[PDB]
Amino acid sequence: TDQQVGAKLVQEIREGKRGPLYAGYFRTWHDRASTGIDGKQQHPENTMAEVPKEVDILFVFHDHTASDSPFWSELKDSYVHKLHQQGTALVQTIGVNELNGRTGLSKDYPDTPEGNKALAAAIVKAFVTDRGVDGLDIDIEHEFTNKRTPEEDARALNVFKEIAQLIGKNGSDKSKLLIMDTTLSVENNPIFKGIAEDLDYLLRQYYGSQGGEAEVDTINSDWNQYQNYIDASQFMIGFSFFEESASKGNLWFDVNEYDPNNPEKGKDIEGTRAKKYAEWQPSTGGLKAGIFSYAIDRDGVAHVPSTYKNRTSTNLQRHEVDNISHTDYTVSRKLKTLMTEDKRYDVIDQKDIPDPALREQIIQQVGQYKGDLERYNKTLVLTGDKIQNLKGLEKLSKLQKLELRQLSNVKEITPELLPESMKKDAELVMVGMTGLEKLNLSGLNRQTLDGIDVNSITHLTSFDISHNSLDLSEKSEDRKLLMTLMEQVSNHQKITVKNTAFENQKPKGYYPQTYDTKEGHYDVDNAEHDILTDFVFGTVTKRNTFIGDEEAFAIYKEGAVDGRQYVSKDYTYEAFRKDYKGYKVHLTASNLGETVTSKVTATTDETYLVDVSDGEKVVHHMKLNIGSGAIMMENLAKGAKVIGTSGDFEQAKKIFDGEKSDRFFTWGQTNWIAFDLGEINLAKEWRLFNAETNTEIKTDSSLNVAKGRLQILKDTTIDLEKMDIKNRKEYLSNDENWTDVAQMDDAKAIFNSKLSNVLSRYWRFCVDGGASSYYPQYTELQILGQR
Ligand SMILES: [Ca+2]
Repeated sequence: TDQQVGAKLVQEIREGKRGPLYAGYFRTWHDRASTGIDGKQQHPENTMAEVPKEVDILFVFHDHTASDSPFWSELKDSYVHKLHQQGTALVQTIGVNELNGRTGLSKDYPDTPEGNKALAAAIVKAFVTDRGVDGLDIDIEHEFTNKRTPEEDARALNVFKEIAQLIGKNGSDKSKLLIMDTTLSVENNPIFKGIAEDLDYLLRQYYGSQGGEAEVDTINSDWNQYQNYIDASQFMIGFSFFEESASKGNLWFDVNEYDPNNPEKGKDIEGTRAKKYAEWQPSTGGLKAGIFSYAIDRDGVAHVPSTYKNRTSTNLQRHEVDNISHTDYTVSRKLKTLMTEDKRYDVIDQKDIPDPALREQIIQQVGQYKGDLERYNKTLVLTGDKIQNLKGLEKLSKLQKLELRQLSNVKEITPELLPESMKKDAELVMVGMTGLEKLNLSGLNRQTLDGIDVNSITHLTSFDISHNSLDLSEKSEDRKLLMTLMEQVSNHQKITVKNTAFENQKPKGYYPQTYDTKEGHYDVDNAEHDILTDFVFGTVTKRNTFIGDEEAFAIYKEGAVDGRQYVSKDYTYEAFRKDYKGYKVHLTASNLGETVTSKVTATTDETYLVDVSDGEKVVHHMKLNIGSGAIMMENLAKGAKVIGTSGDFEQAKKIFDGEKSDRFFTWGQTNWIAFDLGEINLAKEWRLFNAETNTEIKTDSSLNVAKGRLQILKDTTIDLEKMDIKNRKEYLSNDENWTDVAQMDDAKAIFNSKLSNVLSRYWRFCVDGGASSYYPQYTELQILGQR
């Protein structure tokens, strides 16, 4: 039957037995069996039956064909049969709107777990099972007018995962393909991220130029992201043939332009983007799966000339290439043989990897093709007693982790059996290397000997870990492992500088993860001190060996093992040390005033809270005393209850929260807020954050308060819970009931001044005028003191 031929075909594609693929989108209304809603045939010139063997997968791209057209029968009972005989699979294409509630069967089903599971079944039955084809393809493009809701995308993904339980690799019916095609980068494609593991292929349309001098920038940029979700052998890129009467916005120039001097110019692939795409390969991961064309029915038609690039549906500029004509699929076949002749898809053979057991495990993990070797960039795990030689492993030059497990019969590890990425900090794990006799890692800039099981290298006769970046100082763990290596050599041979090389190390420097001083101190010497130089300084090696200054580095360079000095002679402190380029120091004085400076001048008793930042995070926090210090003040006002104001009562309370993300002003040049601190405590200073302090809206200094008065309630005995709202407000507005404690007369961003040990529970702040004509604003008010 052609259900068992279909299954056999799909299983040979999914397991990668056809090399590079070529696929095509056939527009149903350009098949001669297609009829419109009228019942009239649309175009007799072409047919899917004629699609050659070189096309590996044919995508049914449906539009204009009516549902009662003879085409659907011709597809199911004739076309699929003929194409299966030459090894070609049929895949049905549907848009994502059939999945998210906007079109077709998705309007008839609720957005619930059982509803979406019934929708999935109805889709697989209507678009795969009943059409006779071998798989489904979901089209997810950008929606220019009327974007998709997060609820529609969350639905499309849930339906997609239920389809993937029915068909595809992770489905009940493994005989069908499950494909996605898209125009969306990973960042903009939540459905892809959720459905990737269940995909056979991702077909990413790249019609027209994609930026840069090679016209392929967006392809490389996107593969850099896509590679974290799918394998290269699942990635296909697409070009478009020239659609008839295509307008501006749909003119890609992916094939050659019309030539009046050469009618066959359209089927010449030299110079075309189609050819560039056939040749393009990923930088990482592996080799791609192949390429596909849109509108394969237009294969070989020359593209409309560049001078037509501006035609619209309103501004017709019809050309001879707008005609419909029969195609012999010449461009398709040339591009397919161009890809199968690509000598990068030759299988890895004994010439590349001589050891058969090594070659089996590389092929299992890296892929089949010679071109997969220089691209693979993940992990390789080599095990067992059958591997004798590691020749050929230097071809995996982008490997990120090499893991050697129980390689009992491997006698040699040398830098020329190792990938190039071992020189740029790739991980290397070795366990149970009981047969290893030569261990040469020279010149690979290795920062650690971590992961090398030195205890099990029991047959070692020589090693060379010279010219690396190792810390071999007394307390370093790498010196302990160096020692074991030297003892394993001693069992078999007299130690020599040649057979235990470890000199010329150049260990790189790092920032310490912490700093010792939680509490610093200066005397009151009337001098400037640098907080960075005194407390937050120095560098560490990878094994956390501290070096404080240039002299400590000089002592480090003279470290030796058995009188053999291991650090390179011309390695300089400037090269090892960390400059502290981005570093800033955030100080909070005892009156809660904030400044950003590394320098302090020790003139009086004071306490700072210090927060050091590197430009991103806080790296250190300490307290610093000058002299006897000073007790850290509290903001008495924080959370003060507002008891009355000339402005809006709910705007007023936002000058007593934590933030500067708000503003209080009135319809005028003057206002007052009166507030209650709860209890009565002792107040030594006040601080006002003016208008230009504002964090939610950039405010210029013309809106600043210029004159103002902070005040306490004259009567200490007064109880104002007794008088009622109308009297209370009039009482709190009468200025003869308050005494000036502080007077502002300058429009500074932050205004601070001292009080004379004010003990009061009721307060009022009056704005008496602004910096300009505009209504003066301010964001936060602070009364500073104890308890
Ligand atoms: Ca505030």
